[PDB]
Amino acid sequence: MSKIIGIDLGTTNSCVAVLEGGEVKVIPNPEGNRTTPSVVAFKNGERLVGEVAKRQAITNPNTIISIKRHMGTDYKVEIEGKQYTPQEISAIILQYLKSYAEDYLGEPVTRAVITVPAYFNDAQRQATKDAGRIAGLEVERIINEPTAAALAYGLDKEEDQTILVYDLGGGTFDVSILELGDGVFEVKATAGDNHLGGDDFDQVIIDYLVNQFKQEHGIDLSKDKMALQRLKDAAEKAKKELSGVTQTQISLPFISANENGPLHLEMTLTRAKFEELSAHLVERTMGPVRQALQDAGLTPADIDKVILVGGSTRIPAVQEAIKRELGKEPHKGVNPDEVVAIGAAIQGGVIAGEVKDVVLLDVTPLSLGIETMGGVFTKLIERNTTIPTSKSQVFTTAADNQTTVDIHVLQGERPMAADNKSLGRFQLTGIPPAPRGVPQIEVTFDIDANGIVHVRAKDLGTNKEQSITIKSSSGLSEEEIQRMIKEAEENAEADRKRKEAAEL
Ligand SMILES: Nc1ncnc2c1ncn2[C@@H]1O[C@H](COP(=O)(O)OP(=O)(O)O)[C@@H](O)[C@H]1O
Ligand SMILES: [Mg+2]
Repeated sequence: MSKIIGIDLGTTNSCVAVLEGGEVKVIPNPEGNRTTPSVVAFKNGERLVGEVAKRQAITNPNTIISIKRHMGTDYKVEIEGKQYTPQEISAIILQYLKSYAEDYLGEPVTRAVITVPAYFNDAQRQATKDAGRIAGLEVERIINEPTAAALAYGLDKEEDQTILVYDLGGGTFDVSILELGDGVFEVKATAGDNHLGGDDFDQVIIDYLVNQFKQEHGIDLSKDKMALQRLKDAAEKAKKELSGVTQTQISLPFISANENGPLHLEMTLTRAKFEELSAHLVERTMGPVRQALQDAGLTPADIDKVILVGGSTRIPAVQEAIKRELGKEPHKGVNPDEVVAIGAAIQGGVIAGEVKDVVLLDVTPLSLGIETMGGVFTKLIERNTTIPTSKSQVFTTAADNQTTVDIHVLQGERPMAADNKSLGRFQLTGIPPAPRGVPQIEVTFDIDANGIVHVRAKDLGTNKEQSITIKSSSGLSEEEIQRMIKEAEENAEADRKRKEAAEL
């Protein structure tokens, strides 16, 4: 039966993870990348999704970007006179992800756990549950992104605590305060900016570039789709490189043309210059963090953990800003581009891991024991004990100078030996003379997996032993077993038999 893939169906990107072995694995798509653009293009009647669709987003007029902003709305996109709902376009993305998860698994995947923003309403959720179904997936669970991220860090396996997840994606900014209470998360606060994301950090670069070009050649590249698409792609690639390097080259040869021929755009962009251009974007990120603290009635001190989610969280200036705002070192331990999908796959594994199957197990049908001074039944192995089993009890002599002890093995539930079934008898002889209660005879009952019991009596000081395989015709089976099992609680109370404190 199918696995439950974890799906992060994001505004800019989507990611799918699955639990295989005992580890969560992020599934690479057809071209080897772990995240695929959440965009669909209808070029020539063929539905394109992923990078191939994003590569022509500026160039192609019917290309659908961030359709997630629509979900749960009666919005309609029209391509060549045909209307599609957000559920339908979300389904296409959905179908892609499911497909490549099947390639990777080498088997059909028909179940999933889909992730959504903590603030999605019923309409919004339902729209993504419906998208899953259109795509052919049984949506086992709709969990929210902040929680999925917490799951990826295994926070639900820890002590009660307050968590702040700072989520900066390609198009939106979300901050959620989660309070873990006895392994269960609760969203205390939510705040954000649904128009603050990596795309905007992109937009600063693109603007700086076309302006230098506007003042150096009097040409506005933002008016040429082909030039713009080249700019968009290059502005994003440069932003990313600036996350691990302080200097980078934006090289756009044959970008345009004038009276004298081809024009080339070449220029080195430093981290410092990029940070300068986007400093306002980084500050717009602080308000939602404070409003969320206010709503929860908290202060940076009440937050035990800050978690980072979103690819834009990789930006050095962004990490330094929340580090300074909260006074805590952010957790980036798990890939911020995959953290949500990873938490969804853990939940999927948990759902898929539920077993309700029963296993047969042999247990002792009645209490087993030995007769003890005064006609009382002394049990060694209680009723309903799992076999194989082995129990040992040390017994002693009743009178001064015993030589011998009679081991009478019984099976039943009542206190006096006379009311139980006799299973066998043997005796240990040659016990060195000693005062009463001084010699130590260890009797051990050993039951093998087939229910046969073997009794041994061993003089611990001498090491001489005797034993027998108490043994079937072994006596009781069907009725007799239940007849005695009732009758013992029934006639209860010659448990008066504590009259047997025939004392000493
Ligand atoms: N190394 C990086 N440095 C800065 N930004 C990055 C890096 N890698 C990806 N990003 C940005 O992360 C954003 C995508 O965020 P992500 O969490 O993948 O998306 P979504 O909003 O769909 O959930 C994009 O704007 C991308 O350019
Ligand atoms: Mg996201």
